[PDB]
Amino acid sequence: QRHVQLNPELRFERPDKEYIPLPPLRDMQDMVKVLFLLSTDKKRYPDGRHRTLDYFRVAVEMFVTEVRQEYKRQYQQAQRNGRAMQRFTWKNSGELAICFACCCDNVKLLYDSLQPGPLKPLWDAFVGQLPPMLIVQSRVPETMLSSQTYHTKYMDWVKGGTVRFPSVADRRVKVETYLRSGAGYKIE
Amino acid sequence: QRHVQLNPELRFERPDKEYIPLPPLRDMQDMVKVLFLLSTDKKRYPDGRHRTLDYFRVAVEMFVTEVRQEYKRQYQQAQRNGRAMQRFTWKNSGELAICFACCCDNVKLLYDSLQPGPLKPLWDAFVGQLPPMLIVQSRVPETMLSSQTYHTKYMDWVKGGTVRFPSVADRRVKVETYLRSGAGYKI
Ligand SMILES: [Cl-]
Repeated sequence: QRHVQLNPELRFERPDKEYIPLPPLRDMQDMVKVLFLLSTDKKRYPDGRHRTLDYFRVAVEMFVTEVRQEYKRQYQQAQRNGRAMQRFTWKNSGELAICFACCCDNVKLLYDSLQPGPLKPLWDAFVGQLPPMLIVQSRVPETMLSSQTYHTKYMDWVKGGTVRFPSVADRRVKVETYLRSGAGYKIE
Repeated sequence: QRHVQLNPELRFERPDKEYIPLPPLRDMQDMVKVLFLLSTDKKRYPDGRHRTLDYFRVAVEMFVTEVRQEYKRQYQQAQRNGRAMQRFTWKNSGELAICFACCCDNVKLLYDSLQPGPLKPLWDAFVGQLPPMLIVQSRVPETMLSSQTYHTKYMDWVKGGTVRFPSVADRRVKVETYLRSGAGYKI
């Protein structure tokens, strides 16, 4: 469904070393939908089959939860003060940023786990599919939070790799904890 | 197995002039695996049957060995210097490049040795299978070493054969020497 099936023992049907087979790849429309299909087609790609995919799905779920909560908070704050919310404010050091970094970390791992082939999208094209998927799942209007803003935040993540922001390992524990227990923690 | 059977005497069961039969091909999914099947199915295509196929297998083995070793070295070098390795560095003049050129030389020879007919893949499709096979066998992440880089290096090889680097003949001897070497005597 929308939510990832919990996996307390972190057990997967296929080994971590195995490549994930690609969805149908014949044409350009197939190519742009690869990430969306990996993410959402639980008939072809059930929860619990591939560790890399489940981790990515969890990161997405956590991000979507946070962006929706933050959007609602900002919208209500604007309303209480008699003003129209003009744009979503994306802070670079909080829970949203952390969740987005999880998405980026795991979309990279997912990309590397996908079966190579002549029609496998290039990395830039593949990671370019991430904002549209987050937009649709979040239901946050693009007039409030644009693909261009996502691009900026992606660039920030690229730069941070090459404050007391969680490391890659910290972020993986965050994802694993959620997958095991359904438990998320935002520092307050 | 994973490794090519050593062949100190360079003896092959079939003559070099003989065409290699294609694997059974029902569909387009079969078609995109043709190179991988030729390369890895040693039940249908045992080592020591076709010189052309064995030479290609050796080229692949040498390349895969080198790319994995070079990746590991670069990854460790990055770690020691407190940085996340961002991209694989592909040197154009060393063992890696030489082995890649061997792969290209021999994938061409292999293609030309495949039994002609309507089922034989087109060249563009066939050579297109080479980078994915090298990626899968190496297990080097594509975020580090992309298909696009392979494409660029392939083009470099095409351009070089339309300096300072082993010739086609030298690269063939390289392959032959590897295939012969490690059986316990030098021949
Ligand atoms: Cl390049």
